[PDB]
Amino acid sequence: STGSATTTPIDSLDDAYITPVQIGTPAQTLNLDFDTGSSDLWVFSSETTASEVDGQTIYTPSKSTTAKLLSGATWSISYGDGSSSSGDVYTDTVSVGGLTVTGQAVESAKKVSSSFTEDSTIDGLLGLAFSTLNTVSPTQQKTFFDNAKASLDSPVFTADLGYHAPGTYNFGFIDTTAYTGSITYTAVSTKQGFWEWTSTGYAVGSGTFKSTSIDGIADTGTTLLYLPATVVSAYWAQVSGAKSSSSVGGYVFPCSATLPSFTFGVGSARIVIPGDYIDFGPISTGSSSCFGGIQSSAGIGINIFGDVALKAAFVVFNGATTPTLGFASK
Repeated sequence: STGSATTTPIDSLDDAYITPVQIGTPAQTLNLDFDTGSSDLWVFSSETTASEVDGQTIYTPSKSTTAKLLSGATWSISYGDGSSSSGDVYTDTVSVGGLTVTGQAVESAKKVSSSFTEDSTIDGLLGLAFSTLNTVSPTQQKTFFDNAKASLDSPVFTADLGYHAPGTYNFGFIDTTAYTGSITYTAVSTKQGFWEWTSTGYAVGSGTFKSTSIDGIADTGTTLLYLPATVVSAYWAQVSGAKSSSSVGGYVFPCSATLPSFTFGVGSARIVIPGDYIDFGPISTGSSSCFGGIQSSAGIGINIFGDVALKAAFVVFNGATTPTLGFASK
């Protein structure tokens, strides 16, 4: 089997992407944030504290003839930005782009943090990291991909995120029309539960490539590119007036700037992030100070190849017995 679904930016900055997901019988379609940096599929629901729902579409398990309470199971998750959610668990039929999993754990939120409430466009998360990170207790549950894998034509999914435009998540096949040149595959460590790999270096604009190993994660659920302070300083030094602002929480730059590109290495291959992908717009409405899309990972404790990086590539998440990651230009 295969599946193919369009993923759409939630706003004009590509702050996140949402993908429609069918849950239950009859189908209830929710728009979920596909997140290769976590492993829980959770949704706003009829169980979510009423004051914490503000415009989201909810899953109502009592209206699904295939929903079953997973007795005694609870979940609770916190993300790197301090947001959180928790609740109980159902199993139900879940379909993405025509690919169907029966008995998928659907984690129903009883509580969500304010940031979720305040974002009406995201109805929940669909985790695509390794199932070892799943938070369900006392019996850990599998991700949608883990459950689908054996049925897929090939045990892979691909992320093809758009810049200020829709893109595609495919399951079970590689669309050879969706990228240019060849796909370069690179090793993955699953030791921390992530799609963790080592970039071979970087360049800023038309500058020379610096060969250096950068261990980090491929994370569709993180907006920005978080890299070591040395690398980030080298990038922003090429933008007149750019500075790190403790009050804003990262590098800012004059909105009048033209940003240089940023290249990252995948083995001997190179992925080029155009400068415009690194512009996250005014820090507050009407400001002429703009927020940068490349930020320091210092104090996160991990480098993150988030959407800024991934949207410059066609990315293969290869879930073979020994997982690997592939990157192609597009």
